[PDB]
Amino acid sequence: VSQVRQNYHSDCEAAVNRMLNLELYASYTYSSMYAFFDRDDVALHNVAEFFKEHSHEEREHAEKFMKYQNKRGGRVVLQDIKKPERDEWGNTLEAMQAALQLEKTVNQALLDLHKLATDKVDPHLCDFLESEYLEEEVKDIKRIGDFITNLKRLGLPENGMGEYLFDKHSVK
Amino acid sequence: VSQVRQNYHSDCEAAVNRMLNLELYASYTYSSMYAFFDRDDVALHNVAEFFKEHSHEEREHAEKFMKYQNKRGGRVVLQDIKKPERDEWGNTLEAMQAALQLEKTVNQALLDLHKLATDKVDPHLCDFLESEYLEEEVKDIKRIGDFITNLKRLGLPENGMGEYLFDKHSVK
Amino acid sequence: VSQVRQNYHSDCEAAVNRMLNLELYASYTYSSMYAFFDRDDVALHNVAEFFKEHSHEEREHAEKFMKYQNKRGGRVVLQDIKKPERDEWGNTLEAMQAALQLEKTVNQALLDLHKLATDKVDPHLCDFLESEYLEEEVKDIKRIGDFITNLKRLGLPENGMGEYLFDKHSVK
Amino acid sequence: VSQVRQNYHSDCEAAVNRMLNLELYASYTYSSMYAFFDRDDVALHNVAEFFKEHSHEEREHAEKFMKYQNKRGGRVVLQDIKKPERDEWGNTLEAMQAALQLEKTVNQALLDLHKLATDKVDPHLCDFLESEYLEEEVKDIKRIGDFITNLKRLGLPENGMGEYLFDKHSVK
Ligand SMILES: [Cl-]
Ligand SMILES: [Cl-]
Ligand SMILES: [Cl-]
Ligand SMILES: [Cl-]
Ligand SMILES: [Cl-]
Ligand SMILES: [Cl-]
Ligand SMILES: [Cl-]
Ligand SMILES: [Cl-]
Ligand SMILES: [Cl-]
Ligand SMILES: [Cl-]
Ligand SMILES: [Cl-]
Ligand SMILES: [Cl-]
Ligand SMILES: [Cl-]
Ligand SMILES: [Cl-]
Ligand SMILES: [Co+2]
Ligand SMILES: [Co+2]
Ligand SMILES: [Co+2]
Ligand SMILES: [Co+2]
Ligand SMILES: [Co+2]
Ligand SMILES: [Co+2]
Ligand SMILES: [Co+2]
Ligand SMILES: [Co+2]
Ligand SMILES: [Co+2]
Ligand SMILES: [Co+2]
Ligand SMILES: [Co+2]
Ligand SMILES: [Co+2]
Ligand SMILES: [Co+2]
Ligand SMILES: [Co+2]
Ligand SMILES: [Co+2]
Ligand SMILES: [Co+2]
Ligand SMILES: [Co+2]
Ligand SMILES: [Co+2]
Ligand SMILES: [Co+2]
Ligand SMILES: [Co+2]
Ligand SMILES: [Co+2]
Ligand SMILES: [Co+2]
Ligand SMILES: [Co+2]
Ligand SMILES: [Co+2]
Ligand SMILES: [Co+2]
Ligand SMILES: [Co+2]
Ligand SMILES: [Co+2]
Ligand SMILES: [Co+2]
Ligand SMILES: [Co+2]
Ligand SMILES: [Co+2]
Ligand SMILES: [Mg+2]
Ligand SMILES: [Mg+2]
Ligand SMILES: [Mg+2]
Ligand SMILES: [Mg+2]
Ligand SMILES: [Mg+2]
Ligand SMILES: [Mg+2]
Ligand SMILES: [Mg+2]
Ligand SMILES: [Mg+2]
Ligand SMILES: [Mg+2]
Ligand SMILES: [Mg+2]
Ligand SMILES: [Mg+2]
Ligand SMILES: [Mg+2]
Ligand SMILES: [Mg+2]
Ligand SMILES: [Mg+2]
Ligand SMILES: [Mg+2]
Ligand SMILES: [Mg+2]
Ligand SMILES: [Mg+2]
Ligand SMILES: [Mg+2]
Ligand SMILES: [Mg+2]
Ligand SMILES: [Mg+2]
Repeated sequence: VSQVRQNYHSDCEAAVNRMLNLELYASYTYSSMYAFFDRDDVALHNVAEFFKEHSHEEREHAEKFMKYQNKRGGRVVLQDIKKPERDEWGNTLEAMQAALQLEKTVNQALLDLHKLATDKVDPHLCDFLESEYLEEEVKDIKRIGDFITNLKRLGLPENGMGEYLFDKHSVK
Repeated sequence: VSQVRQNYHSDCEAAVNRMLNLELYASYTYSSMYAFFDRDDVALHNVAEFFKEHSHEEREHAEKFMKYQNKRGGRVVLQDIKKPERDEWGNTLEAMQAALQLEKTVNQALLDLHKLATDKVDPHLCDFLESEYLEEEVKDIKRIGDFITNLKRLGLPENGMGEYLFDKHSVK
Repeated sequence: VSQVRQNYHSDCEAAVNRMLNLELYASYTYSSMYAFFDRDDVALHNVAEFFKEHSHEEREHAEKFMKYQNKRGGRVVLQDIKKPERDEWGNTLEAMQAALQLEKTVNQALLDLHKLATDKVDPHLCDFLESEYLEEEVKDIKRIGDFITNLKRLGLPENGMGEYLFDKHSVK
Repeated sequence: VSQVRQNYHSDCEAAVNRMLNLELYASYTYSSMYAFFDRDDVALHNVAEFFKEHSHEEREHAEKFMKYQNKRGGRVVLQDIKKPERDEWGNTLEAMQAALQLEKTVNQALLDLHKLATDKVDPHLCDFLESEYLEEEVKDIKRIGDFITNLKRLGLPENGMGEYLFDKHSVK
């Protein structure tokens, strides 16, 4: 084993690799949403840019796991980044709903990794998750839920005027 | 077809999607190189950061194709991003050799897309490739080739001192 | 022939004159749109100013062809600038639709001139078109298409509220 | 008991005193390394200064435990600070190896104190360790491991040139 490795369970190392992959997967999904809202027949640029920014953030989430792995003396092992579930995302409401579910998936994985770290008595990994991931997730989930509520209030999916208004006044 | 689409062949649209995927693939390979050189048993941080920067640049290459696709009225279609060919990259020389070959692969794909664009009489796509991709590729290939020459001169792979010296004085 | 003229085909020279005229024609059409949206019974000033700006840009497009002609040793030959197709432009959606079609007409002419330049083996004229015209056209067409999509989403032509909202939040 | 003391187990109080002593011990070891590399027959001043800085940091680690003890209403109890294990440290590689082991010892003690705090249901002490100690330890261990790898690559212990080069280009 690595000269630096101390108190780092094989199962945690593997789970960190799987989490890295899921962050990459989330990033790629958000990229797809960006491209959809930039289509000439969709054309919601502030929405598009929201998703582009999220994609970038998710990729940074992934990079932080790679650095973490090396710091602990684990070994980064990459897998394919699966394409997103959909090719097209309907409208702002459908997309935000999909983002909520994605975030909930990511959050569940983070919470599961925290339970594993707890079980293996790895306080450093617990602290990393709590200090760099769990609160950011809660905030993001809240933001997306708030957006969904407002999209529904605006009459989505049917009310195009409402969709326009959201792009112009929310997504800031 | 899209209201914006004009002089944009289906075959070019598809080839742009495939190129997008290859840029993503290149990005991911460079990320793997970064992680390898950041290992505690490798520990060539300037080398690592070179590859991290390249990864970031390649992802920007990919994003520019997505924007291009939408601007022309094509439709972005994503595929899985295949994991890199290797899990570990040997040493600085082996990695740089692999990067040269990757770049040559990417460049060939760009040149093939330019030939297709030429065949389909798409000057806008030709100009995009020439103005945003082909020269950047030539420069990168030259830089990597120069590095290889210097790594060989330094005695790689056997000469660890030489490898150290490269990390400390080249990769700027 | 001119002392400066080199590799400049008579057919390209003539086509440059015709293109100059079409740019002037486009400019004049946009001026008409400006005046329509400034009417007291139309009164969409941000829309009006969008079209005024476009008119100005198109006139600059024309001037650049005159300079080009002289630089190559061709001779500028002017024709009448035909009045626009319509005297009145309906509403924002109808106008944007007409602008899309105008731009597509202009773009087609530019692409046809590029094919002619290619046929006559005139790389300088190809480069001029690619570097000064073709990308600006793609961007403009995309912008107008995006606007159309949003006008439709807003309920045009029937939804006056939607038209108002567009003038106040798009056309920036 | 102290008027301030709440949820602070006698066993944790004692363990904090023992940890304080170990931080002092680590500091003193690093001072010894500093003095060794400053010898006229060793003369690796950047190496020396690395160890001097570490000594200073370790003493600050100790002071933070004294403050912690008082904040919780425990009582600081000091013991002798044992002299370092060695009087002379061989060379840069041997010293870095000894530092790695020292850090691993300190880290193990911190992790053991965290387990005790967990067992006694003391979240404040857990948080203190996680927020002020555990990550700093991981970073330091990684840094030292990286140095070891590079010293080995440089040919230590035999390659004096390599040792010189390390002092002049690493230890920044
Ligand atoms: Cl371990
Ligand atoms: Cl294990
Ligand atoms: Cl967080
Ligand atoms: Cl409003
Ligand atoms: Cl087409
Ligand atoms: Cl086609
Ligand atoms: Cl380029
Ligand atoms: Cl040197
Ligand atoms: Cl001529
Ligand atoms: Cl001629
Ligand atoms: Cl242009
Ligand atoms: Cl108590
Ligand atoms: Cl007690
Ligand atoms: Cl810390
Ligand atoms: Co469509
Ligand atoms: Co933007
Ligand atoms: Co994430
Ligand atoms: Co990054
Ligand atoms: Co997220
Ligand atoms: Co966030
Ligand atoms: Co408003
Ligand atoms: Co190893
Ligand atoms: Co760095
Ligand atoms: Co690239
Ligand atoms: Co980007
Ligand atoms: Co590249
Ligand atoms: Co480059
Ligand atoms: Co030097
Ligand atoms: Co009237
Ligand atoms: Co005005
Ligand atoms: Co024009
Ligand atoms: Co002018
Ligand atoms: Co125009
Ligand atoms: Co060309
Ligand atoms: Co060019
Ligand atoms: Co324009
Ligand atoms: Co002596
Ligand atoms: Co000094
Ligand atoms: Co310490
Ligand atoms: Co102090
Ligand atoms: Co320490
Ligand atoms: Co905890
Ligand atoms: Co905490
Ligand atoms: Co430190
Ligand atoms: Mg080893
Ligand atoms: Mg394992
Ligand atoms: Mg699949
Ligand atoms: Mg926090
Ligand atoms: Mg909020
Ligand atoms: Mg349509
Ligand atoms: Mg097709
Ligand atoms: Mg495979
Ligand atoms: Mg260039
Ligand atoms: Mg150079
Ligand atoms: Mg003459
Ligand atoms: Mg003639
Ligand atoms: Mg007439
Ligand atoms: Mg250009
Ligand atoms: Mg836009
Ligand atoms: Mg008292
Ligand atoms: Mg006691
Ligand atoms: Mg003794
Ligand atoms: Mg912290
Ligand atoms: Mg470092």
